Amino acid sequence: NAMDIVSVALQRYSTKAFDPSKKLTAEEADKIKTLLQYSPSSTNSQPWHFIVASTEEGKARVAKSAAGNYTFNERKMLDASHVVVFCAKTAMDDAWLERVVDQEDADGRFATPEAKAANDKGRRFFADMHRVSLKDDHQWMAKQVYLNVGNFLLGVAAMGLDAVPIEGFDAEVLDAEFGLKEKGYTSLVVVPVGHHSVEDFNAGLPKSRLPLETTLTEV
Amino acid sequence: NAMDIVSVALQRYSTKAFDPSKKLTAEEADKIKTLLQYSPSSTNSQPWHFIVASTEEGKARVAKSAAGNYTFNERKMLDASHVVVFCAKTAMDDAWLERVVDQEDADGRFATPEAKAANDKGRRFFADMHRVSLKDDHQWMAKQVYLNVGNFLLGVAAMGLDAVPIEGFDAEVLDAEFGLKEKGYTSLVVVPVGHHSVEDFNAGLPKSRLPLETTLTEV
Amino acid sequence: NAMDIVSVALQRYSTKAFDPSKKLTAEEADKIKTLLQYSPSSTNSQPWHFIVASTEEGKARVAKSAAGNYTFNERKMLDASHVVVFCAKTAMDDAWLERVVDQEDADGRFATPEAKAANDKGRRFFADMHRVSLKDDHQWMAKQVYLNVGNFLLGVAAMGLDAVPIEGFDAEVLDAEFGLKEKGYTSLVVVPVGHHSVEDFNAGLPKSRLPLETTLTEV
Amino acid sequence: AMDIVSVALQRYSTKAFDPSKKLTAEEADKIKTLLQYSPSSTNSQPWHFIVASTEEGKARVAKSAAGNYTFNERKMLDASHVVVFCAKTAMDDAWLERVVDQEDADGRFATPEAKAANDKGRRFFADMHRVSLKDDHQWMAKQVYLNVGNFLLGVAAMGLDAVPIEGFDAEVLDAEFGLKEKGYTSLVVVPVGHHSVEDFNAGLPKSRLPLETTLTEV
Amino acid sequence: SNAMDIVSVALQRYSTKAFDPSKKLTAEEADKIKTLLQYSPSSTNSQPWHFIVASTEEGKARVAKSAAGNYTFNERKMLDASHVVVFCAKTAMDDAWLERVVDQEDADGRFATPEAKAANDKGRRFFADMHRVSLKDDHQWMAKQVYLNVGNFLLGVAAMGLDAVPIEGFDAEVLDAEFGLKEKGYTSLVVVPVGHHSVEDFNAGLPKSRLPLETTLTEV
Amino acid sequence: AMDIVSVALQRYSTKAFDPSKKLTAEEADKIKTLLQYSPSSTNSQPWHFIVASTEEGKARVAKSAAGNYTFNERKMLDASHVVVFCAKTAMDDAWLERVVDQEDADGRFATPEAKAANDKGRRFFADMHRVSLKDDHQWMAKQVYLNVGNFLLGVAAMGLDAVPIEGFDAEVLDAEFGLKEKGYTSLVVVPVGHHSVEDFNAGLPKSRLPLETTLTEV
Amino acid sequence: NAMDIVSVALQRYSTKAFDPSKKLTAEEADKIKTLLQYSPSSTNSQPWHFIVASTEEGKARVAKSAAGNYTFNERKMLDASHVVVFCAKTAMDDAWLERVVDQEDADGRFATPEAKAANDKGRRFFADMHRVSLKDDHQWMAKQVYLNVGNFLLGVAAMGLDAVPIEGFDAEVLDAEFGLKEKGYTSLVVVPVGHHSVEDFNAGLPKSRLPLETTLTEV
Amino acid sequence: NAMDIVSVALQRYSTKAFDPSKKLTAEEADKIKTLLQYSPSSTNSQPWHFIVASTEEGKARVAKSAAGNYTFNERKMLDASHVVVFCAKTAMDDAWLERVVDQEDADGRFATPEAKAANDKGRRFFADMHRVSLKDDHQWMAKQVYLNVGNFLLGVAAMGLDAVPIEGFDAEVLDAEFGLKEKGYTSLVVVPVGHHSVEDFNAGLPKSRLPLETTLTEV
Ligand SMILES: [Cl-]
Ligand SMILES: [Cl-]
Ligand SMILES: [Cl-]
Ligand SMILES: [Cl-]
Ligand SMILES: [Cl-]
Ligand SMILES: [Cl-]
Ligand SMILES: [Cl-]
Ligand SMILES: [Cl-]
Ligand SMILES: [Cl-]
Ligand SMILES: [Cl-]
Ligand SMILES: [Cl-]
Ligand SMILES: [Cl-]
Ligand code: NA
Ligand code: NA
Ligand code: NA
Ligand code: NA
Repeated sequence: NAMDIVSVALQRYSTKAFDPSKKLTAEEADKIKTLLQYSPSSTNSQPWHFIVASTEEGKARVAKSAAGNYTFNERKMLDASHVVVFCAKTAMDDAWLERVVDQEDADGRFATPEAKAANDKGRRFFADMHRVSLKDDHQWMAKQVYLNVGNFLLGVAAMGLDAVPIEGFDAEVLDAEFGLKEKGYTSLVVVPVGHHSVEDFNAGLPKSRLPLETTLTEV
Repeated sequence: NAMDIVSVALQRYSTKAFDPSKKLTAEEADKIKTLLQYSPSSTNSQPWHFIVASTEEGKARVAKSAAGNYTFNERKMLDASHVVVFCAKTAMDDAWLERVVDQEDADGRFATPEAKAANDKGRRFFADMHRVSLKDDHQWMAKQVYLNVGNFLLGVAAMGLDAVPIEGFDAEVLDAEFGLKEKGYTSLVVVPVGHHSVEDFNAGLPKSRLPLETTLTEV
Repeated sequence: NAMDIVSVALQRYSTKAFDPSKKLTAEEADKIKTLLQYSPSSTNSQPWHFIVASTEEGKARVAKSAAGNYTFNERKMLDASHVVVFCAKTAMDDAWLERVVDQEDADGRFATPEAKAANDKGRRFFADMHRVSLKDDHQWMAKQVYLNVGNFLLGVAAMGLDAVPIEGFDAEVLDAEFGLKEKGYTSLVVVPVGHHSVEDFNAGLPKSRLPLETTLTEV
Repeated sequence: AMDIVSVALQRYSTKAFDPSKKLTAEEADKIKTLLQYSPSSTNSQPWHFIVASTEEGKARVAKSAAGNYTFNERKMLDASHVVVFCAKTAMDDAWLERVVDQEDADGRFATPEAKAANDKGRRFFADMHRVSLKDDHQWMAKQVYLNVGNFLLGVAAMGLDAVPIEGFDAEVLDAEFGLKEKGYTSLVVVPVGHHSVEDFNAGLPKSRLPLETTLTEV
Repeated sequence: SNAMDIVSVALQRYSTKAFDPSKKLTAEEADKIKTLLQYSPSSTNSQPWHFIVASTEEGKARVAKSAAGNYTFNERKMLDASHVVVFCAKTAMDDAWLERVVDQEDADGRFATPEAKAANDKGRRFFADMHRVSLKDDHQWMAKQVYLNVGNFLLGVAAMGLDAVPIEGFDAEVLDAEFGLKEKGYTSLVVVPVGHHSVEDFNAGLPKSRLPLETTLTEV
Repeated sequence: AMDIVSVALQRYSTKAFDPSKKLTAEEADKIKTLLQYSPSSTNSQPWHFIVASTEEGKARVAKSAAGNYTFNERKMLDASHVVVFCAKTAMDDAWLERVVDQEDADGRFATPEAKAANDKGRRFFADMHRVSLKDDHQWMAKQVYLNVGNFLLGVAAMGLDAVPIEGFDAEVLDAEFGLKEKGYTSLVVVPVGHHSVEDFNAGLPKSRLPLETTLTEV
Repeated sequence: NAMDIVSVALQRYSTKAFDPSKKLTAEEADKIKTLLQYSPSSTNSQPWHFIVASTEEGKARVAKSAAGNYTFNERKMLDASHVVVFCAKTAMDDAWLERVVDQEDADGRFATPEAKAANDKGRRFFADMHRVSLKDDHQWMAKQVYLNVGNFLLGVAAMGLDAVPIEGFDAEVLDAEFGLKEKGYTSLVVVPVGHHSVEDFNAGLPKSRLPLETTLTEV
Repeated sequence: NAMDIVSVALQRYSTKAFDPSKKLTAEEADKIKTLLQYSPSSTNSQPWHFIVASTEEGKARVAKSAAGNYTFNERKMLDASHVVVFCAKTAMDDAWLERVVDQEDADGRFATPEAKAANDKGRRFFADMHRVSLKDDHQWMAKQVYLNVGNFLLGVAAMGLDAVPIEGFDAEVLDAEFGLKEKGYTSLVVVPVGHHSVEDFNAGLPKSRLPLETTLTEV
């Protein structure tokens, strides 16, 4: 019980081994989903999908993505209580842009149709800038997914849970395993969540970061 | 909020109108820098730099990146107490990889020479996959920065501060203003941090997100 | 008249006599009520009441206020088509403050209860400042009434109507005749509206104003 | 023929101004014309205006946006032109003589008696206020608000955005422009220009109490 | 200038129900109202009275404390008026006060001889003893003199263009305590806020009402 | 010229009246108006007045000046008009009704409810005296003195001379006019007229205790 | 009560207000009449008459003389116990001279016929000087009356009574009211006699007389 | 207080012969001066002067006025102890009117300048009425002198002294001998005072006065 978020930031770490017997409570499982849902994103475009594998059969399917050049990650994926796959939309399409603004409307953010149209115009200006002008909407959406991941990592830490972000996995394999390409998504980061085991000596190591003198300019 | 982080996630929003007379305390200024510094990143590569503008002359320089299409963002850059520019490295050089491992060593993460070397090899395994195999290191590093942004936005919300993530600025202009190109960095996101004014009306709107039924698959 | 309003400002004048046979159309009569209603006021507190006299009997009641020392204004009050009495609330009571914000809420200006509450709070702060700290709530509310008068005079001119503000009337008499003080109001300005009589030469006298060299400072 | 009612139904208080949108030279001349040609009791014109259009000028006015009112600073800096409305602090004889002489020079009086009669007629009213009621200061401040009401509807009709600000420190503002010594005090600040795409209020319906409450027809 | 039209003033004054706290008395009006309190006549010129004039915010607040309890409806009138007057009567007609009054009349030069002064004293003491010894009446007798003063005061301040209201609805015990009156030998009787009515006072515009002379007056 | 403090400082108790100087018909009406329009608690008006102006009249009043108050006879006889101030002996319901009904007839009540409330308001105070304190007799008496005070100042302001007399036999006066049965009792006699050149109190200076003693300022 | 006539002279004064309830005793009433009777006068000529009013009806008749300028003297005459009017004869007639000497003869003052006739002649010596030579008997008699008044004022003062000599009355009115002209008299001074009222102003004032250095010469 | 003054009135008589060996004591001589001084007079105007002869030379000067036709009075004037000449003013001058009121003021009879001024007005009224309206101010003043005489004769009788009022002298001679005319006085009555001689048989004669039936009307 605190408001001490910096203590959380200084105490969390990348979990290198989970205790396969320590599970998220029902409520914690609810919270982590809420964290995924409520992350911010450019223009609130929410260009993403999440898979939460919580069953042995589920994590097993996710785990298959580690099979080739990534076997050293398999254990982490199988031992954690919950395993989240962060996926990005493969394209930013009119239908999604409409869905977003229509949801904002249903949530009651526009007092007039003029306000709604101004919101929609603003969003579409940005999105067109990426798909049409810059042709970088793929990496634009991926960046939003990573923003979500940063949010999530701190969020689960604050809940007392352990996690580790994994980029080492065959995305082509994982995508196919869940039919993501057909559905319009591509997997980007996998985050197993649970509690560390006693074999995780990373839990007892000092945190390390480059000094502000290097990474920070005050102006 | 090292506990009830979900309430924080439900209560935060993008501020548009900052009160320019409500500064961060010296304690808070230090904490935000700590959040920047302690963000996770793939292999703890920390491929980033931050500019924190807190003086009027400093904020005005950042604000120049908001000319043209982004004039509406200028006020938030000017009136917020502190303005953070998130920058990514332009290329993952060997020297940066050496610097990260040497720092992990100074901080006491490796009880022996071989533990260090193992860590180094393991980091370069990933670095080379991006630098050599995929040729996507620029994007790879920019995603680390967004993870940082995500971590930051939640952190500052937990500290009771108001913020907004701004993509609406001219990165070219900003880079030139701070000589980032020659320094090896490029700006990606600007985040004004401070306290909202009584006129920041986004504070009176409910949050809107897509339902889980759409964005979440449980297995 | 939307657009060439300056010409309108330079055509209008303070009518000295009205043609008693020229009446506002039913449409014009609505317009003028809209003008009264939709005037701005500090915090939209709308601290006012209007009597619009349009019948022989109604006008004669208002004209009583012109019966002693102000008989030079009696004819304007009797011959004009519609005579409007502008009245200030005699106190900014809690009920009114509540009435105002409930109306804004009904009109859809508040997305959340937090928004309604913040608007209520802010308005109450200002009201209390005038009643309690400054003890100038009467002058404050009378000023909003005069703001309304200004808006009104220009407004009816743009409609092609003649009008004149009258301060030469007995407000004690006029109040008593309508029971204004017991209702929590008091009369401030009377404004006859209609069309000027052929005898009113002033309709084509040159406008006279102090030069800007005297009254305006540009910086 | 207007359509002035639509102007009244479409206008609102702009809270955020686009700092890059300026009045045209012609628009800027017209707002001064509006200020100047506003009505006032006996045409006493008991006022002074400051119009700030430079960044130095608006910054000076903006000092008054301090303490509880810092939230108003940004309006005053971003808007194209910021108008400060000021009332005279006392109705002096010299001003009453100035007005009537200006009317005379403008040819409002066919004869010397017309001038004299106008002068006495104004003094009848002036004296009610400064001798009998001793409220001349409040009386003049009211004329200034009349002007403000005139102005707000004027600029809306020109297609310009605005907002009337009472949340500023009049003492600071008066001192910054040395108004007390000059015989004036500031009352309302009206930033004028074009609203930002992010102006919240432009996205909100207007709200007024219904006529059933505020209007009595007889 | 014009003759004093006092009846005109009687016909215009009224009991003010709402005061404007922005409209203060002038400093000359302040001194004059105190002269009115002083120069009121009284039986035998016995001046059995004390006056509290509250002009400050702290001052009016102390007085307004008397309006708590069953008289909260009088509190606002006591806070909003420029000046508030508390009329108090003496608790006893003591020899000391009799002596004080007769000596003041001497110092003011009303007596040409000791024989004039002594007769004046004897006359006053007769009346006083009749009330305090014989009739057992003195408190009421003195209270009447204070009410006479109030009547003089109400008409007076009206003539000066001021608004006032006589208030009997207040807690005398409390008011006395607040000012340690019992000890000083006085008790509070009437409170009179003085100043100017606000536009909230609709009573200022109401016709005056009085029973017709045909009921209250016998000519003979 | 209306300066009422000047009146206060100039008025005094007249001991000797000029029997040849009468009030004008208009002054007689005016003093009646003063009696009538005096203020009183809740406007309860708990009083009756006898105005003796004939030789026969004043003499009937003068009878109350006997025994110890023989020196007051001449004042009552020599004055133009002699006012006897009387209080009700009891505040009865019928009088309370009469007052409120009169206020109603005079148009002081916008609604039947306003009238009812005025009634309750008065009875709130009446009952505090009638039922609780049991001091209504004295309460009304005090209203009469208020009237006396108002009257003394008024007639002085009219330029008339007067004196408040308590030195008379009230029982005798009451019996002479049948007051007890009518429901009243006499409290104060005030002769009104003009002083004779042998009214020497007119040559004495006024004397009051100093404010230093009688006034607390806060 | 021992005789101290100078005390009486120093204590007496003109009473202005009489107590109407204080009467002379029957004995005092005889005594004041004895005073009037036994006053000296030149040659014992006694050229006088006295009205003594003791009834309300009586004094009212005398008080009529106090009108116009002298109405202020009415209350004295009405309030006093006894009011005395001193009247002088209007001519010295032979019948009166005869009456006086016959009275002296009846009272036993003359031892011989010569004595009586000598006294008669001697009185006429003086009487004729006045009514024949100087032609001033009117004044001469009126002087005797004033002599009587001086005797009287001091006498009643010695009796413990208060009084005042009134010249302020209309003699013509008083004369007519009593049919004095026809009777051969005229009124000169009125002296109310009785007891002062507690409100007699003059009773509390010091006597004032000019100093002897001014009024007296010693040789 | 209640002294037996009537007895004095009934015992006094007009001395016909004085005992030249009997003198007033110094105290008696002070007293009679007081009697002269303290006499009342109309408006206290005190229109008089007194010469008191008590020496052989002084009495002889007064006695010159008895030469010629009045030698029958010579012995009284020479044999008495003190001889008082009563003189009236020849004119009531503003100067005297002023002296009187100023003396009343010095004696402290006036509480305020208002009182003094009224008294001075009242007196001047009366004075003017005599000197101007009636033209009888000589007689008016002479009457006051007689009043004084009457008061004196009873006064001195009460002191146990003998006296006699004398009119039979030559006032022209008496005036001349004391330069009275230039001083503004004229002599009116001479009153020798002392003790009668054994030879004055008149001391024991019955007193004679007309009956009240003739001289007094009671109403
Ligand atoms: Cl679950
Ligand atoms: Cl944010
Ligand atoms: Cl105009
Ligand atoms: Cl000018
Ligand atoms: Cl000027
Ligand atoms: Cl609105
Ligand atoms: Cl609004
Ligand atoms: Cl409506
Ligand atoms: Cl009395
Ligand atoms: Cl005869
Ligand atoms: Cl007289
Ligand atoms: Cl004789
Ligand atoms: Na500029
Ligand atoms: Na719009
Ligand atoms: Na009547
Ligand atoms: Na006769």
